Amino acid sequence: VMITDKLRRDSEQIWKKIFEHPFVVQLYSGTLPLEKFKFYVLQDFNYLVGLTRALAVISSKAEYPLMAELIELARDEVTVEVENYVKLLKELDLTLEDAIKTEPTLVNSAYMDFMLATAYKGNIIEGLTALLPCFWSYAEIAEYHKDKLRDNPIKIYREWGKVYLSNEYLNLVGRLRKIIDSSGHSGYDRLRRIFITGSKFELAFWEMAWRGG
Amino acid sequence: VMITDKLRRDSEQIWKKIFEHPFVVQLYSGTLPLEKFKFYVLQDFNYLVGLTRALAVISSKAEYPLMAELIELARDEVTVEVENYVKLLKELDLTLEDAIKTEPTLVNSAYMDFMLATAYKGNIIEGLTALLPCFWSYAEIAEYHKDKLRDNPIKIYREWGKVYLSNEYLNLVGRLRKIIDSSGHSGYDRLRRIFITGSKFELAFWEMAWRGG
Amino acid sequence: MRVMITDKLRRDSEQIWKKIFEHPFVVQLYSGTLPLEKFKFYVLQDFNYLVGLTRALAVISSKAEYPLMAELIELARDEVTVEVENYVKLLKELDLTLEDAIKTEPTLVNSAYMDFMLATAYKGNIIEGLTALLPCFWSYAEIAEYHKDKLRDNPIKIYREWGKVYLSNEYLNLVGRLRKIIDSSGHSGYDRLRRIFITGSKFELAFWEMAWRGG
Amino acid sequence: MRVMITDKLRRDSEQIWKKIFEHPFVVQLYSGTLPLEKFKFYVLQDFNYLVGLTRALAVISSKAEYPLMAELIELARDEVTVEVENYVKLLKELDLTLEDAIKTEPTLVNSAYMDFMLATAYKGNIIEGLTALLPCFWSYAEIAEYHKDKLRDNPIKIYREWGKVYLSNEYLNLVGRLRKIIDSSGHSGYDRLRRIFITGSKFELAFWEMAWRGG
Repeated sequence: VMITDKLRRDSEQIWKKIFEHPFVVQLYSGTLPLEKFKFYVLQDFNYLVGLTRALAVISSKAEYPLMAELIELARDEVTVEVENYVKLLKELDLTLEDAIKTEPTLVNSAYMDFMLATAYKGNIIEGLTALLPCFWSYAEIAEYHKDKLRDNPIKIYREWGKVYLSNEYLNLVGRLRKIIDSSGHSGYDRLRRIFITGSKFELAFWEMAWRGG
Repeated sequence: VMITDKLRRDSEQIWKKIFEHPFVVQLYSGTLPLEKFKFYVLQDFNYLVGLTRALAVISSKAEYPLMAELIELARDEVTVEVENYVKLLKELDLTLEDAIKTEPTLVNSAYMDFMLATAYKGNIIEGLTALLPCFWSYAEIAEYHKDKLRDNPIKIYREWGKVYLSNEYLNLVGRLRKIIDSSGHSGYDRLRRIFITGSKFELAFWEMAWRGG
Repeated sequence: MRVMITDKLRRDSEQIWKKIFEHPFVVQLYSGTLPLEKFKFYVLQDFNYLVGLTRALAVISSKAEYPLMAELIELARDEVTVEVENYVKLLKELDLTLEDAIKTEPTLVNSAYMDFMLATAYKGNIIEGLTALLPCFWSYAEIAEYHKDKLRDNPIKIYREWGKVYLSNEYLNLVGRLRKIIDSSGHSGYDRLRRIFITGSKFELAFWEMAWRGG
Repeated sequence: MRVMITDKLRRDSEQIWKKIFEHPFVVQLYSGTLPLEKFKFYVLQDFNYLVGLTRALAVISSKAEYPLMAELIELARDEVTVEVENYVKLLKELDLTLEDAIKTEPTLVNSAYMDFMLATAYKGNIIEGLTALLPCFWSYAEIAEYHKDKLRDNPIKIYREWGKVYLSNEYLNLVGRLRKIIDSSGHSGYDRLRRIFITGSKFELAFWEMAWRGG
């Protein structure tokens, strides 16, 4: 049994809660009030930066060529993805400055600090595992609700969700999983706790997005 | 106006919430069910270790003699304080192993990762500021409730609370504040955000301790 | 009436930069007299440099505020992509492969210099981290400017291609930008910057020297 | 039938450790022939070493699991407390003050070695970090063991006091413990450990050399 499948198995109860979270459900169904979505999208700036910080630390510690592959990903987050994000902000009548000036919630800061902290104290696999719930759950969620997406009345939501269903996104999850699954068999327990914590943060992030605070 | 007094001022609404939190109030009054206290005390192990990790990082980056002073503090947490903690555990019919095997809540892990993460990306003053809510609020809380403490029927709670009223503890807070207050005038806003985040974590920690999860 | 921080860094390291400008390896590389064998030893030692520069930039980036962080990760990214590609093309002209580079044992000097970069990025703020990298970026441009004439007249094509990179406007503008960042910082804490910059400058000299010694 | 990891590290660095055991500075310090002036230059350069060893231990401890983290922070704490006190007493016997030490400019070799320690602690796991510190702790004990006889017969009291520290059971037990931690780790990844240990060993030799050169 591959490490990644084990992690998914041991965090099963939590992912079930992510899949059916009201924010997630309504976003994919199209019922989500645009304002709630805007609040979520503004909190995403901190998320994009945080993800980039943790990836920079992991790459700073990795062997070549992996460090090159990781740095490309970090670069894409604050480059290509920032452009897509600014483009999303436009559609919502918002600007990067609005995002930049948004105050991250405690959960937002906490989640990103958890990613950085794990990258700092842990080896390459531990750091990456702290980011897997993020990458993987976003793909699982869209797959889970794929049917509602086609029936979703809000063009902005359909465009947003289609990203996680794309082959490029899916290939990225595949790569991350592969790096982790091709590693040793020892220390699984540490990996399990890292993954679980990351999964709880995802659930908490969706919750704070819904509460608008 | 000194940096530290400013931080206290800008996080005033939060600290009011900490002072009157049910866990805090009942602990100091003596009405706290022993079980809730035991749950809290078991979560303290992760807190002691996390505090030590963050201090280690801050010292690794500081100039001598401050690095020496900070490492002594880190050393004391995992040595002298572990002994006092084990002694507290005894009084509660618990063992270090019980503490070591306790699973930290998401808030616990989050708080410690915030401390480490801030120590890692920030300069010496930013790292220390991430720890000030911790050190300072524990002293302010006991001062605030000092009157109930002498009227507290539970010996274990009185012993626990007396620590934060002692001259040794108070001197430590004084030192920490001094280091921070003798620093530049620039970057106050980053310090403010760090302090606020740390204060919200304190409130969250008391809340999770009360909820037992 | 106060000059800039980078003006002082150049000012305070003049003697060692002079030794760098006049180092046999450097002088011979730009004149075209360097024995092709010594250049290969140097190029080979460059892999570890390429990777090390990338590691340090990643750490500085991890601690920087946005948008500077993005500007820095882009530079780190280019070191290990665009530049690895160019490095491979250079290796080719010399009948060497990336494999040979990757397998090359870095001299003590090399390891040490890269460690100084990473260590400084880790313990200091971003200005201190970048200052640890300025001797690298800056001296390579100054060296080329210094031997500009000899280059435009160098018999060996590979050496010419190699050198021209540092005289380009893009490379010059990049170093300019790194200096702007350092110079727009606080007036205090100069002494720490000075020691960091001087250490980096010594490593640069040491690097040429070990490339000259072939060990 | 497989020897231990630290057995291999000693095995793979035999030639440079021999040069360390036979280095003039080392040989003369233990025989009692070293000119007191050279010892002072060395002791002076030790402050930066004392601080650097402490920084690297702090980073390793910050990443370690409990209780190893506590064992390591204690060692870091002793470096900057008990040992600074001993170092001050030594400085005194030599008519020097901590102030003189703190104000001493560390040679490039010194800075580099400390940076290698910190950089290794930062990028690698705890075993790799500790392995970067083993040549330090271990070689000092082996050197004393190696020149044991010369020491018990050294004319200069300060040198004798200085040397005896490394023959004590406590010091020997500490190195023993550091080796036990490294040896109870995984069988794989040895090559990384080897390069780290060999780098550290070269720095040790370089350190004596710069102490001998006085620059």
